[PDB]
Amino acid sequence: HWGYGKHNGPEHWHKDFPIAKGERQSPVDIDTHTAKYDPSLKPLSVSYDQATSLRILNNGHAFNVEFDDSQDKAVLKGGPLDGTYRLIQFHFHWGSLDGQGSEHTVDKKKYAAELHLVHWNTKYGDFGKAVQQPDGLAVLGIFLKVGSAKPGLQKVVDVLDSIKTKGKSADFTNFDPRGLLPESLDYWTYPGSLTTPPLLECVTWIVLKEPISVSSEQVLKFRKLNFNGEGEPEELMVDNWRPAQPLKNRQIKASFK
Ligand SMILES: [Zn+2]
Repeated sequence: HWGYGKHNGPEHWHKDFPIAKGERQSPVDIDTHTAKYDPSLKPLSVSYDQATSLRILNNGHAFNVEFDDSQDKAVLKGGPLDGTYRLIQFHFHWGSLDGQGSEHTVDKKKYAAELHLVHWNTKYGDFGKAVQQPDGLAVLGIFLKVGSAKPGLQKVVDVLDSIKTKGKSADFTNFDPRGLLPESLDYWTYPGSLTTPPLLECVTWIVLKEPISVSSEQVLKFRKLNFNGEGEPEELMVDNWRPAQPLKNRQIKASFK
């Protein structure tokens, strides 16, 4: 029964998930001045040409676009990563207003939303095993600002009416996640966690410097989703973001000067 309400939101999670107060929690504020350029970081390799999207699901906290991860079809390699990480799903976090919604912040700036492309390390065989390992996941985080529309997002926006409430799913084949990537793959990276319960400390975060732009109409459609099930009282799915957590004994590295 965790969520984003007054009574069950991020400040309460630690009671069921004590790792909430752990040493490598996410998100964090990215202080651009203090991040260190690491000239030995490699370019990211994003290989999404063979991606197979399957379905979109409202899970009561966000919506997930799920992929076939039973073969190396859509993978992330390079950068800070050793080995091959398969895309399993992406989802967003967003606000009730354009001035909030992201999980990571940049010099304390909040974006309207944040996209998370979630990948797991193939050496661990499946996602459930990967989340038990300190190098199990790689999450590509991309900020959204409101401005021009993102054409490559529109297919997602259009299906949202069919998954308004918790537990609803819809077929979602042939969606190309390359259409959600900014021009530049410059990034920050640090070791962290899932940003929802169970908050496991299994993620290498790769946060892109360059935001993508989406339109006010597109983000409005996100805000018409519901946290609740059909036939339950309507609560808009907004402000499904965890705030910045203490950096503790971590250094954020930059791939760029
Ligand atoms: Zn997320």
